[PDB]
Amino acid sequence: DHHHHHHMKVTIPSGKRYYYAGMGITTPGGKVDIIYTESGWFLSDRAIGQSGIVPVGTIGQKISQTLFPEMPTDFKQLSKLETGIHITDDMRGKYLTFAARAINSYGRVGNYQEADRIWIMGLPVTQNVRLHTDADLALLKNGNTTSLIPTDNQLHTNTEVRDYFNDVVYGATIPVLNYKEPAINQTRQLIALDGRTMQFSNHNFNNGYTTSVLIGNRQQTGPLLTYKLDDTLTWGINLENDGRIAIKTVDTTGGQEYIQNVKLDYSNDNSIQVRSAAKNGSLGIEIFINGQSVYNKTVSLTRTTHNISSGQIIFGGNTYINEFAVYTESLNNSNIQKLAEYFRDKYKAS
Ligand SMILES: [Ca+2]
Ligand code: NA
Ligand code: NA
Ligand code: NA
Repeated sequence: DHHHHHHMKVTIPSGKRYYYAGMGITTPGGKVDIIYTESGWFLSDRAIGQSGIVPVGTIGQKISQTLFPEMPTDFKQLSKLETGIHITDDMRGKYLTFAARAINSYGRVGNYQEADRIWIMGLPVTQNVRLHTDADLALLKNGNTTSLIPTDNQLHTNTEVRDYFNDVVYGATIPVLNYKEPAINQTRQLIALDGRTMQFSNHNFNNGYTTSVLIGNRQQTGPLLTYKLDDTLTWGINLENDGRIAIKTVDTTGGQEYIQNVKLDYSNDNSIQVRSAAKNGSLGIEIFINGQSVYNKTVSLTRTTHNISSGQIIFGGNTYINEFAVYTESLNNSNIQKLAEYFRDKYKAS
């Protein structure tokens, strides 16, 4: 007396490990290769059950304490068909999966076998994205093999971090940590530059730009975000330990002032968004902290004329960055608020 195991290949040919909403994406269809099968598409809840816990993104596969949704109890059936799924806004921050199960001669239903899972990015505004990095998707890299970052609250420099919008691997050394956050009873990741920088070149600051950043709930200091407008003119945001924010303009051919009435509470996460565009030969800059617009000033380009057509965006400091996006648009108020709401609720279960 013995038992045979029979095989199924369950895939999404050409499918990716993540997609954005708001971009007109429809996934490729699923495929099952084999007595009978039942297949379909499933979408996770926003609370992973036993007070459910919030799901967090990955493009890797299960050292790590991250909790991932379990099939089938943490999922709802989206389709009984195999054809591809049109991504909708309601799917953001959830896992989408194609799965199939075998049924035997006696009607007995096996366990679901999944294709590679799809994380639907939380980012609610995709128009004009130039760079997008979610620290939760960073992986550990040893040689050419990647794996999940261990939940040890240590800065690892053997990492792989991308601009996920264009699917480009960053070459800079980017330390990342993974830790269990008690406020959410779930892990998350933070880019921890520790004084290093991430330097992005060829940015035309005459045109509309928005840089949106979510920083973590730890004390931080240093030059979180700097715009190197040209070879001699620089504008930057500097964090202090007390939570005050210093804005500095340096013209090596400026000034320094604190944002008025602003004290970041590092007990919480905080979002900082900067929108800018040139007008009348000066660069106008507006800063939103947690969705409120605290600072709205202009930087003179003539006081000798500064050509800001090929500047740099530089992240730095002793900071903890959970997510950032750079847009080649000065986003309107509605979109600034959509981003602020997303950043506030990224780790809220529901
Ligand atoms: Ca089987
Ligand atoms: Na994401
Ligand atoms: Na590691
Ligand atoms: Na729910």
